[PDB]
Amino acid sequence: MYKEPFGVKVDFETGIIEGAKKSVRRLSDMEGYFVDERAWKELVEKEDPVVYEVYAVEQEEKEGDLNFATTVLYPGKVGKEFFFTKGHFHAKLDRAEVYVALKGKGGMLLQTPEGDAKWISMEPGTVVYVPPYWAHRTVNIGDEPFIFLAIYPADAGHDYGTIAEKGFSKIVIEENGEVKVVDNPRW
Amino acid sequence: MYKEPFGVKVDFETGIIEGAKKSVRRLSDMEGYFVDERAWKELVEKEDPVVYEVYAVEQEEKEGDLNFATTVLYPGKVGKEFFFTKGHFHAKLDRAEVYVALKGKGGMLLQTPEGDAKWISMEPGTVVYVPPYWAHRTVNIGDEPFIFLAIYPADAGHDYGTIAEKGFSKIVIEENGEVKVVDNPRW
Ligand SMILES: O=C(O)[C@@H](O)[C@H](O)[C@H](O)COP(=O)(O)O
Ligand SMILES: O=C(O)[C@@H](O)[C@H](O)[C@H](O)COP(=O)(O)O
Ligand code: NI
Ligand code: NI
Repeated sequence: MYKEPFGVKVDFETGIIEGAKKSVRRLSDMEGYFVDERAWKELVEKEDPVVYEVYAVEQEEKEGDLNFATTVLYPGKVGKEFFFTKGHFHAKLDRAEVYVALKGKGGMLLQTPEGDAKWISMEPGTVVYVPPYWAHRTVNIGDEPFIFLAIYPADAGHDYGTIAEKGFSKIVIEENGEVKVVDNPRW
Repeated sequence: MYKEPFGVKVDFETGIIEGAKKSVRRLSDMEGYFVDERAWKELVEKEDPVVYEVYAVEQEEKEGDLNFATTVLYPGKVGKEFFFTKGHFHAKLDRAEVYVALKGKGGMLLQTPEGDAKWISMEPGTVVYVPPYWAHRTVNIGDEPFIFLAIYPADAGHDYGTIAEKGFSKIVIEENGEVKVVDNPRW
């Protein structure tokens, strides 16, 4: 039986999607992710702020089909490091992804199975192409929420494990009032 | 070898993607698409207007990779029928598509291989899920350009022929100042 086509309203101001399933990631949910463990533990104990929320509209895992989701990435820093999404590779490594930036100032960090990294800046209107085999993470480098829509293959799945253990070969920090992408000492 | 990640600017007011492949379809490229053949002949002679332009960023046709494109669908009528895109099924029938409406007033007409139809209104912010197996055509029901962004599997391909010969089982016309979706009499 064919699936029913539908339309859902996406609010470009809030990132809210009608009919989507919500996910909330708090700072506590990201242990071992930031370089400055002291600032992390401090921020968690003090307020454990929400780092980001995802509104996902997903299908059964089937070749050729597509999922889409917005993310609202809140502004913040853990020590010198800007708030970011956990980041992942796809379970089916060769699945690509397309991001559309809607609001705020941010960017995407990407890296290969081997660690070679790239940084792509994102402002409203920017569409980012995430090629097959690249892990990807988004970072809010500004003062307001960074909101974007992502469209990805239904069967792409997720590999958070690799990233959670080694992180990205680079980190994005504020140094002298400036955003800088630098080597991860933890790597 | 890994492909290079990249970002491109999409302009939400004009639908133009900087550096993208541009395609232009004029009414003369749409012989046998509109119900009112005489009105089609007449409008082509008087003016041969651009019905739509597409700005496409495509990858090689491999499983799991993704293409994206904007379309600028111009306002107009052929007789009583609103300007529309040619419409197609995918070559790999079971490939889905996701559409994001950016500007203007329109909608999508979809139908199964058996001719069952569905109409989904589109205003700015509407995201439409085009399921596996469903042919899809966009229609402009207002007086300004209807602009939207579409993301689709790189291997989906196109099947235009099926629609080129028999059309869609429904049409979208203006009747008594109102938009109406009704049976295609030539189907
Ligand atoms: O599909 C995606 O890759 C995004 O929707 C991310 O899942 C989302 O931004 C949250 O990031 P992560 O999944 O890395 O926690
Ligand atoms: O991926 C899509 O289906 C869209 O980009 C359409 O191709 C585009 O709107 C043009 O319509 P058609 O391809 O039916 O002429
Ligand atoms: Ni992903
Ligand atoms: Ni299509």
